[PDB]
Amino acid sequence: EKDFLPLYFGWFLTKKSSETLRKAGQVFLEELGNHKAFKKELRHFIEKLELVSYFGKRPPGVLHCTTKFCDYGKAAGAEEYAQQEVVKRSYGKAFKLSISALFVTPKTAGAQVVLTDQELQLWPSDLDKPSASEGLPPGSQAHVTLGCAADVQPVQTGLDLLDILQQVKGGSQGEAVGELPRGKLYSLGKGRWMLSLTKKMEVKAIFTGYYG
Ligand SMILES: Nc1ncnc2c1ncn2[C@@H]1O[C@H](CO)[C@@H](O)[C@H]1OP(=O)(O)O
Ligand SMILES: [Cl-]
Repeated sequence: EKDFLPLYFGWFLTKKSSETLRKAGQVFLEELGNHKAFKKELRHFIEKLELVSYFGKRPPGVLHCTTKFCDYGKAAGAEEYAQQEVVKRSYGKAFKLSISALFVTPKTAGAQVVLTDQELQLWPSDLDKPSASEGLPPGSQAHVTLGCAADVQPVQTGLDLLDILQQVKGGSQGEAVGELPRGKLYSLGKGRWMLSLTKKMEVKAIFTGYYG
């Protein structure tokens, strides 16, 4: 009989790295909601809005950077991803993930992950809406979800990041609207915001499979 697959594969941050990022994420949301530029534009996003409340679904376990959602084999391309030599070799192995930005949209809040070439070997080739189908390099939408609005799915986060990076690719980033302690704040319109970190945040994570 066939072995079924994980619910998903990905890099699971260590306890310390997950907590560090979770805290940084929450501080960004607090700082962003307090920011004059954010308060000004509040009409294109949805007394002040507490974004920690707004993103009212948060990952309950450790934070992670998903590679391939498999749904135990039920997802397209799951078996082909899982049988890869590099996935088997990397299973249980520790990696460093670099985070270059934090972002918010009306649907999601996340961290942008900039994968190394080694790590891109674990990035699936068969994603719906791959980076390449928008002229972005593969794995450009790698992320760690920090929170979701109530009616949103965690998947949305990668789509939101791709849309943000499409825009930044058009150079439509705009002058920074603010200088937060850990970087420059950009208003991308339509309720989309990016904090571009002065120093990339490195987190430690283990590549493996989650079954729930
Ligand atoms: N097509 C899909 N359907 C469900 N979850 C997906 C998915 N693609 C990626 N994921 C990720 O798999 C995990 C379980 O649902 C979530 O963390 C989720 O989003 P995330 O990577 O943005 O957090
Ligand atoms: Cl891709």
